[PDB]
Amino acid sequence: VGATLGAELATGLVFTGGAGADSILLGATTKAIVMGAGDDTVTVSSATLGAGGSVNGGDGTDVLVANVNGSSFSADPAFGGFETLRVAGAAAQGSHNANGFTALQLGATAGATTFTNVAVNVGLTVLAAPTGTTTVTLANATGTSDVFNLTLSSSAALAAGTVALAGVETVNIAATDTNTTAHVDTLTLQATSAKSIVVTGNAGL
Amino acid sequence: VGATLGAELATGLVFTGGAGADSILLGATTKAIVMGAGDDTVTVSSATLGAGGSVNGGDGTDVLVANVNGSSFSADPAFGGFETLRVAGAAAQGSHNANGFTALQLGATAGATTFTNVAVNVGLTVLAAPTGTTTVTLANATGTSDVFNLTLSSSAALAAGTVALAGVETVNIAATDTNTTAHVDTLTLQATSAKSIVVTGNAGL
Ligand SMILES: [Ca+2]
Ligand SMILES: [Ca+2]
Ligand SMILES: [Ca+2]
Ligand SMILES: [Ca+2]
Ligand SMILES: [Ca+2]
Ligand SMILES: [Ca+2]
Ligand SMILES: [Ca+2]
Ligand SMILES: [Ca+2]
Ligand SMILES: [Ca+2]
Ligand SMILES: [Ca+2]
Ligand SMILES: [Ca+2]
Ligand SMILES: [Ca+2]
Ligand SMILES: [Ca+2]
Ligand SMILES: [Ca+2]
Repeated sequence: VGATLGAELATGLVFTGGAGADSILLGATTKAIVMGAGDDTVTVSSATLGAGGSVNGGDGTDVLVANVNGSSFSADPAFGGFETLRVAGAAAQGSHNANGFTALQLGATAGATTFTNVAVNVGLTVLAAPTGTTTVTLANATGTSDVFNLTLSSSAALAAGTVALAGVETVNIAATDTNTTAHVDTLTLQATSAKSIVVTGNAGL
Repeated sequence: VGATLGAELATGLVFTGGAGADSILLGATTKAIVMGAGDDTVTVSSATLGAGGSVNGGDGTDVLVANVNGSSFSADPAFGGFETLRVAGAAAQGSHNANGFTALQLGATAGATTFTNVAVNVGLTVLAAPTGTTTVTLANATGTSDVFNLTLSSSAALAAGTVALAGVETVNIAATDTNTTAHVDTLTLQATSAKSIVVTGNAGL
């Protein structure tokens, strides 16, 4: 099933995952971290690693969590095998390069956070109340049939805050409740060229 | 065989290559440039494109020439299908992200130029005298069996200048003459952990 360690590993410390959702916190690591198969999750406290100093998500859909002031994980060959970029943590903030990720997530944050170079058919899922305006800017917004999939996904009432979607024509919102007891989510949308808004889900908005 | 256009295209202007080595100069392009098959070459005058605003090298081994103050082409999804990164031009200079390229080239430059995040088995070929110290820093220099392949390749005597290869243990230099008439190349190497230097080729060093 996997193992999760809530404490940030030593910069000197090697970690090896297996099948199943393993989950750790890394700092400026000096060692070659492997995550194995299954849907894994590494949270980084610093954007670039050290010495050398790598982390491979391995097979499966793996989440990389940026607890940092900006990221560009696609550029760094130190990170590989990740599919989802989540911006969440007490230091999580600022401009984040979405390039090369197939999904996006957002949690509690230190301040306003921006996703750049977001490819087509890439959706954002918000999982907890962030701080400050969340801007999404697509790889190419210029067309007139631009579709974005926003998801809100929580057990309790979620105050998603402001998300800005400049140049998107159809905005799809899923409001998702993870438990059996009903709630109502809240969102400021700023989508000045949206012609359609479609809401799906099983919670209020 | 291909076509080559030495003038920089209009930012509004669409270009389509075929098979064979086509070759152009781009600025902050607004359009979707395709290069087709064969070994193509785009020179860019500005690091990020515009509007949107893309250039795909297509099939084959294609060169991207950075006539700019720094690059990170791997990060930008606007560029794709390139295999070789060359730093050459009257504005070419500064820090350049080698990530995702399988070969490197260097020509005449505006000033000191640095290749970062250079993967293993990636070699540099210098084609003309650059300006200022050329630093190569590898993706991972930390091991004790590090091999780098430097090539010097010119018709006439080539003053390669200073190249710095911190953390490389075996430095291989090819000194290559492209014509039948003999010459002697010059190089300052700064390789403070090299145990071996091997020189091959058909010109003097
Ligand atoms: Ca695993
Ligand atoms: Ca995995
Ligand atoms: Ca994977
Ligand atoms: Ca990556
Ligand atoms: Ca609920
Ligand atoms: Ca649009
Ligand atoms: Ca819009
Ligand atoms: Ca071509
Ligand atoms: Ca090509
Ligand atoms: Ca590329
Ligand atoms: Ca190609
Ligand atoms: Ca000669
Ligand atoms: Ca070394
Ligand atoms: Ca050395």
